[PDB]
Amino acid sequence: SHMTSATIPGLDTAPTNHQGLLSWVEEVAELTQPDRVVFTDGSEEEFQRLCDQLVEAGTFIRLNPEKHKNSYLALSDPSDVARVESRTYICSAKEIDAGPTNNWMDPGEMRSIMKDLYRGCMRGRTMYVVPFCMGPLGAEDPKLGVEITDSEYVVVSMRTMTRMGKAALEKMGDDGFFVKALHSVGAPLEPGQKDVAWPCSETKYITHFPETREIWSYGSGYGGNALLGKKCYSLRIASAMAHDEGWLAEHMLILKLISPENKAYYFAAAFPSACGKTNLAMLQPTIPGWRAETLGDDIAWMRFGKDGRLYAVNPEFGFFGVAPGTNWKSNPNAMRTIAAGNTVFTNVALTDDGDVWWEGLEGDPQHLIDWKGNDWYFRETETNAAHPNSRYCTPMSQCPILAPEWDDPQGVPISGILFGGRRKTTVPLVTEARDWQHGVFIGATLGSEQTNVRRDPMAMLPFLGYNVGDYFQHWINLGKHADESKLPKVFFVNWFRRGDDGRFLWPGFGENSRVLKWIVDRIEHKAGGATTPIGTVPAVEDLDLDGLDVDAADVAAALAVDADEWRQELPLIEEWLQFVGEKLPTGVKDEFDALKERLG
Ligand SMILES: O=C([O-])C(=O)[O-]
Ligand SMILES: [Mn+2]
Repeated sequence: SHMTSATIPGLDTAPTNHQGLLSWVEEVAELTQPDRVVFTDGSEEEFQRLCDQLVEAGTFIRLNPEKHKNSYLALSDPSDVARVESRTYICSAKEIDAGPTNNWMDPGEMRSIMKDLYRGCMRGRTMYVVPFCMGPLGAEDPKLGVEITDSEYVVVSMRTMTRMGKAALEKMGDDGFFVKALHSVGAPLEPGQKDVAWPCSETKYITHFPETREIWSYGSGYGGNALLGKKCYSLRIASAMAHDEGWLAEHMLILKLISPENKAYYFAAAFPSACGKTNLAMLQPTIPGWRAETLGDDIAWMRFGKDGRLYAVNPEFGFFGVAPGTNWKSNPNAMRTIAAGNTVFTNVALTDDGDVWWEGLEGDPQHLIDWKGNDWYFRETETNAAHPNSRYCTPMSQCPILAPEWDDPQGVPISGILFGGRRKTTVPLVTEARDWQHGVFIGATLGSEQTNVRRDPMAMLPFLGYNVGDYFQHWINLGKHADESKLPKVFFVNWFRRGDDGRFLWPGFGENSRVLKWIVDRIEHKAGGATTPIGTVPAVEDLDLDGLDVDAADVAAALAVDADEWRQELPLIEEWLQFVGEKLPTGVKDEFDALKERLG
């Protein structure tokens, strides 16, 4: 019954222009034994054809097209609802090159395990070969990839999340380099066996081979485990490429801010989860003459331009956002982006009229079908209607505040890099670094609340493709070798400081634009602030609070730098620097010592 690649349907009509790609596909098909092989072109006719099959399989239902055109709901296996960090591996030749923030396994050992798993794993399934490009196609060094997958759901979501299909394939030419990404849901089928809507396995691996730029995923059909352009490529593999090639692959939103003089400023901002990252990416300023547009709300690739400034591009093509908490009152621009349709929703609730709902959304629906397919009742049912990690997957081009520069292969010049977290105490609303190296330290020691303070350096803690210490050195290196005058200024922001009684000292949301105005003014040297031990921090009088009904004392408290509180912060930072291990750069330790000295 086992078939040689050549006789597997689809391989006789495969594109032969790129032999390297073709040989790889043949090798994989020989191993996984799919029923047939399909090379995807990303066209509209293909998209609708795959969606018809997804509806037929029960993987998708078609949502009411009067409310969301060309849109679908998928409900997953309850065992397969999120990225699985404990099953995610960086398989560098040496363990030190994965480092303490990463899960390592010897690559020989990993390949033996996974090749065994892949054997026969696609029986009874179509094997898709999915070409894609990360970033605009017109780039100087376009970062290409091919994902092989046995998941039709994956193909469709990749079409939205990346520039998928024909254009990318042509960009590969006859022998062009591309990232080899391999994926299987790990659920082979017997002839005539009825499938389930969401196949998956109990056994999962999401594995990265940094030297060869390869990604192997098995067992999950969900999000970042399976859509391999998203975290696996754009952050983990890309950070390794960036390390070797002199640029930066970062977990940052890209925001365009326009002042009343009609000048544009671009910011790249890194936050961990639960810090309102998406609300900031789609900010609506609350002060006259200030406007904001987005270029991305997740990943940013930054590369020095010929003028010596840092330029950012969004390598992605779609949004893959957490649905619960998204609503009209707090993020109408996200709602409007979704309202335009062409969206795949996963694990949200279904309204009686074929619309969608999730916790946080307006409407107080009286009855819903929940993410498990069960009846749900308002102010009664004690379980969430939508899964807390449920998602919308929607084209970026539908965003009403999308910046026109979003598809420019040259990217946009970054004036400021922001780092942020949630801190009840200690860390002020906004701080500016003293210089680049201090900036690196501020990013490297980014703390955010946990059940107590978690360190999430540059918000890359679960996404680094190599040793965290070498990563810090890489940041130091790029700044050291640059024109200092053209480097982005670095800021840390804490929207979430609290009074002793638990009040929020800063109202946040749209009012965050007032802090961004200060940042712009600092960049233009039009604003002051206090020199504190931790950097430049504005006083209340440095901020535009006009029109804002807020207690000035609360804002003052939000901005306070208390030496005693910061002395308490020191040993937390120290233990983190120790955890970073033998590769911790002296330049980062230097900044710790300078801080400790300034505090006295
Ligand atoms: O889902 C995501 O984008 C994450 O966890 O950062
Ligand atoms: Mn993210």
